[PDB]
Formats: sequence, C-alpha cells, structure tokens
Amino acid sequence: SGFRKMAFPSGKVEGCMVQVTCGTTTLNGLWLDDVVYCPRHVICTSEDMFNPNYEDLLIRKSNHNFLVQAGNVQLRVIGHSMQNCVLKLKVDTANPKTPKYKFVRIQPGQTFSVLACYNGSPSGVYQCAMRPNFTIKGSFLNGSCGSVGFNIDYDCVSFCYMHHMVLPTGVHAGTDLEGNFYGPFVDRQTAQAAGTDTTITVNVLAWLYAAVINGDRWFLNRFTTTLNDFNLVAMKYNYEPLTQDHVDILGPLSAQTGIAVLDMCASLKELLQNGMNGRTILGSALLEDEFTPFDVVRQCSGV
Amino acid sequence: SGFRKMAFPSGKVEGCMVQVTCGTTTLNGLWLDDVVYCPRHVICTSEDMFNPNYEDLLIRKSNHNFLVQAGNVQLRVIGHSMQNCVLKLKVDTANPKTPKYKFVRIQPGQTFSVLACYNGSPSGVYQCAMRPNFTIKGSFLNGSCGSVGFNIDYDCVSFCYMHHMVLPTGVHAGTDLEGNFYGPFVDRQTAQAAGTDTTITVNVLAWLYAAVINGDRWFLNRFTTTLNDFNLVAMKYNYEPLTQDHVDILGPLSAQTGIAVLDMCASLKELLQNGMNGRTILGSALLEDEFTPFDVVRQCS
Ligand SMILES: *[C@@](O)(CO)[C@H](C[C@@H]1CCNC1=O)NC(=O)[C@H](CC(C)C)NC(=O)c1cc2c(OC)cccc2[nH]1
Ligand SMILES: *[C@@](O)(CO)[C@H](C[C@@H]1CCNC1=O)NC(=O)[C@H](CC(C)C)NC(=O)c1cc2c(OC)cccc2[nH]1
Ligand SMILES: [Cl-]
Repeated sequence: SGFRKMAFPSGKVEGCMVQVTCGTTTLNGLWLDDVVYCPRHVICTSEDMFNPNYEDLLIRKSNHNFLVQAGNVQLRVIGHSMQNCVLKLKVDTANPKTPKYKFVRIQPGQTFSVLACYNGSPSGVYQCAMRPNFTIKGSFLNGSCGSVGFNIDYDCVSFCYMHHMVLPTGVHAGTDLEGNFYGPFVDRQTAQAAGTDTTITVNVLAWLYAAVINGDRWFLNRFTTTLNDFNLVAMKYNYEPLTQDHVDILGPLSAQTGIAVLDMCASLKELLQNGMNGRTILGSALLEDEFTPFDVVRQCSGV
Repeated sequence: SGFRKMAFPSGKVEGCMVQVTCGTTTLNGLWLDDVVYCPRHVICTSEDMFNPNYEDLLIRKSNHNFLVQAGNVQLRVIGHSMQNCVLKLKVDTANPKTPKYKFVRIQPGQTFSVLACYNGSPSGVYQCAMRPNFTIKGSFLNGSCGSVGFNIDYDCVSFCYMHHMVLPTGVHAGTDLEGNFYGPFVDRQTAQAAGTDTTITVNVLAWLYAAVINGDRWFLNRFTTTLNDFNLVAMKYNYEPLTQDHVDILGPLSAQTGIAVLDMCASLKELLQNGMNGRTILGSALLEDEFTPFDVVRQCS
C-alpha cells in the first residue's frame, strides 16, 4: 500500500565513510578493506584546479601528505595510487565494517541510493536515477565530494557512483568506483554543460502502472498503439525510445494490472499530447521518470 | 537547492530492528538497551483481531510465548508489559548497538524518516510528513508493522512513529513509541476513515522562504496581516491554522531573508485568494507542504 521514492538502508555504507584531507582540501572517502577511495582532486590546490596535471601533482605527494580520519581515529596511509579520477589510499588497517561489495557501472535510466556525506559523516540518503545524459539530479552542497551511490542485493553493496561536480544548471556529475566519469565531464574547475536530457520512457510507464496499482486510472484510455507509432510521438517530446526489452521488463506490471504495455503507451501518448490539464498522478503534477520497473515491482507486488 | 525528499541515514536504527513472533504472527520490534518495543497486536490470532480484548489476551500470555529474534538469534524474553498499543518485552541481552535515543511525539506537519522493515530486516528508508489528519503517506506491505519513524539530532535518535495500520484510502496510521495512536485510530481489524486532510501551512511558508533564498520572489507583496486574520482566511482554503510554535520555527528563515513571518503570511494569503496566475515557484505550479523549516535549512545548509 502506497508508493514512495525509497532508498536502500544506508547502514552498510555509513560504516565505510571517512574524511580525507590533503593540504587545504577536505572531502569524503570510502573505506573498503585496506583502501580508501576518494576523488583525486583532493590533491589539488586552489590554483591547480583549473587545469590539473594529476599524474604530475600526485607524484609530488607523500603518503604522509594524506590525513585520513575515521571518526576520532587517524588511519595511516601506507600507499597511494590513482585509477582514473579516483585516488586510492592504502591504509595500514582494513576497515572492520567492510560489507560484501562490488563495483558496478550503472546504465542510464537505472536508480541508486545516494548517501550524502560531509566531513566523512553521513548526512542524508535519497534515491537518484542515472539520467540519459549521464547527469544525476542530486542534493549536494559544498564538501559533498566523495559521497557514493549504491544499490543493495541481499547482503551485497554494489557501489556505482562517487560524487565530483555540480554543473551550472544545478544537476550533478560523478564517476563510477573505477574513476570513469558518467558522461562527457572532466574533473577540472570549469563550467560544463551536459548533452540535452531526455525523459526515461520505460520508467514513466512503470510509474503509470504504479499509479494504477494504487487505484488511479483516470489517464487510461480504450486505445492502443504500435510500438513504432508510440516511439515516433515519444521522440517528438524528447522521450527515450521504448525498446522491446523495455516492453518485456514491464511484463509483470502489465500482468498484475492486466493492462497491455502498448495500451499504457497509448495512455502516455495521450498525456504527452494533451497534458494532465489540472490533474495529478500519484500526487505529482509532472510525469515522474526516476522509478524503474523493479522499483515499482518491489513496492507494489501483491498489492 | 535541488529539493528532494531526503531521509536521515538509517544505520543507527537498523542496528535496533528485530522480529517478534507469537504463534504464527510475526512483526517488527525495536530493541533498545534490554527492552524490545513492538505493536501489541502481535499477540492476536487472526480471529482475535476484529475486536480484541488486549488485557485479556495478554493475561493468557507468558514470557515463554514470545519469540524475539535478532536475525536468526533468539533473545530470551524475561518480562513483558503493555503500554497503550505497544508491548514492551524485557530481554536478557542489552543491545550493544543501542544509540543515544529519546521517544518524542510529533505534531502534524513534522517530517521523519521511516525505515520500512520485514521480519526484522530493513528494506528501505524514506521521508514522511505527519498529515494534519494524523495519517502518513507511507509505502508499507504485509509484515511491516513495528517499522519505526525517527529523526536524528546530533548523535541522538528521536523515535516518533511505530507502524500499525493501513486505512481504506491507502494512507497509514500508527503510534508514538509509548503506544499512543496519532489521530483517532485504534488497533483493530476494521476499516477506519481519516478526517479530511488540510494543507500544512507552516511548511508552505517554509517553502516560500526557500524560494526567496533562491532568488524566486515574484510573489512577495508589500502587505502584512495579523495571525488571526490569516488563520481565518487560510481555513477557507483548507489550510491548517498557524500556531505560535509555527511562527517560532519560521524564525530562522524569517531572519535569514529579512521577511517577517506575518509579511510572508500576507504573501501566501494573496496566492490563495488570487492563484499563481500561470506562474511557478521553485519550478512548480504546486505549493509544496511536506518540507519543514528544518528540512529547508538542512537541504540548503
Ligand atoms: C566537491 O565537494 C569538491 O571536493 C564539489 C561538489 C560541488 C560543490 C557544490 N555542489 C557540488 O556538487 N566539487 C567541486 O567543487 C568540483 C571540483 C572540480 C572537479 C575540481 N567543481 C565543480 O563542481 C564546479 C566548477 C565549476 C565552474 O568552474 C569554476 C563553473 C560552474 C560550475 C562549476 N562546478
Ligand atoms: C501490520 O503488518 C500487521 O502486523 C499491518 C500493516 C498493513 C499491511 C499492509 N499494509 C499495511 O500498512 N497492519 C494490519 O494489518 C492492521 C492490524 C490491526 C492493528 C489488528 N490492520 C489493518 O491495517 C487494517 C484492517 C482493515 C480492515 O479490516 C476490516 C478494513 C480496511 C482497512 C484495514 N486495515
Ligand atoms: Cl489489510
């Protein structure tokens, strides 16, 4: 009963967050086994940040140049390497609270939980989606760098995002835990624009099924559409094309509600062409696209 | 800003969640020091649930009828009592993960994080607002009662909600950690209707202050009002009347922007009587009422 933007419980990640300081720069790090992972621009200065030759700046640093603090305990750095935009600080102590984990690179349209952290301390947790243009619409303030995004499957934490940047438009950019940015961004102190964003169509459809499962059907109609005719209209409105894989992934929700996927597409088509007028869906005046089919299934199955 | 619903990190509460079973009835409990708190209806059999006599059901129970488990590890129950709609089970082990905590009863409009749990295992965390009609718009499946709502201040967890009921309309109802329901509801297997809901005025005002902090201030007018005058008008638009506490918790935002609370109230009054006239505030044509003055500062600071 009910439907809400839900994040995974953050405890397993809270126990990995530490504070990393180099010179006058302080941000968050992720302590897994005997390594602390953080954004490499912590080794920058105020001047370096506009065009940093990271390899050149890193060689000039010593292990003792890195102050790592887990609570009221200082961790001794005994090694340091760089993997793309991620600094890897070897410490003399394995984190005793390390969970079962892996590093994964998430795909656009997929969701993850963000643990926002400042000075190594967790501050809040919320759910985000990888936008088609590889930005995320996060909530990050000064000092949030090194905050991580993750999913949980059973006891396994899959880390997928580390936070680096805010764009002039207010959306955010970061890397996976191998230090590769999502999108065309670069960890230099410059104003960067993203590619034109699109709406995550399969997620909007999942969310419409959620609204039906929660007893709201005002947007349904008797009509049906072909996949291609739907995609022509969606593309006109800057919606991502719906693939057959997307159609299949929506199977369960379609079965649960007995509304054919292409039947829901006809409803979305009508919503795009006419608008919602004054009405709302699941409390929103806008078409929500940051719930995946799985998000909806986990909250609405058997409901 | 980028105003999202943001929950508190849930780890301190995860370490307190257990499952409690009586017969085949299982739900969640909260293990703090050597006490486990849980909804008293765990002692009901499927059939008792329509109009239980809890005092009578409970006199027929002994400590050894209660199965409390942290994961798969049983915690022996050595004492039991009922306090309103909550059962308190004394166990022989003090929870080593017990945080600093208090039990607080919140006012309508206040927000809190809900850690949804099933069979003692946390599954998700999200932010809720206590509606003026004492419901919350949660996301709760079978097996969710005993899940708790909380705030975190410094290192201290303030527990404010324990889940008990879903209403016919799909909203949710529950108690504080002393077992006292929010609103007129009771822990019975019966359809219970919530009063008509109203908009949380104090939070709308917080949201307007947030808009002003962000340079979005077209709606400010050069008027002020009395609190009485505003309340009388607000009620005609199904808005909650403001209290002195509401005026007080808006103080920091009023000082930050230099706009007196009653001046902001006159601006809201004009929006109510005239509408948005096809404009948006913070990007939305809807006025948001689920961010408290604290949430605003917190997300902006
Ligand atoms: C990290 O905390 C830095 O350690 C920080 C996160 C942002 C601060 C405000 N909100 C955030 O998400 N990241 C930065 O400050 C990065 C640092 C780079 C990678 C060296 N830079 C930016 O986010 C950045 C720079 C510029 C800019 O130039 C100058 C112009 C416009 C936007 C912009 N963002
Ligand atoms: C707890 O998990 C029970 O342990 C459960 C929470 C709901 C399950 C689905 N979503 C929830 O939020 N609570 C209940 O089942 C309670 C049990 C009472 C306290 C004995 N009852 C209800 O939620 C309930 C019963 C009825 C009803 O009857 C008749 C008619 C309409 C609504 C309704 N809700
Ligand atoms: Cl039910």
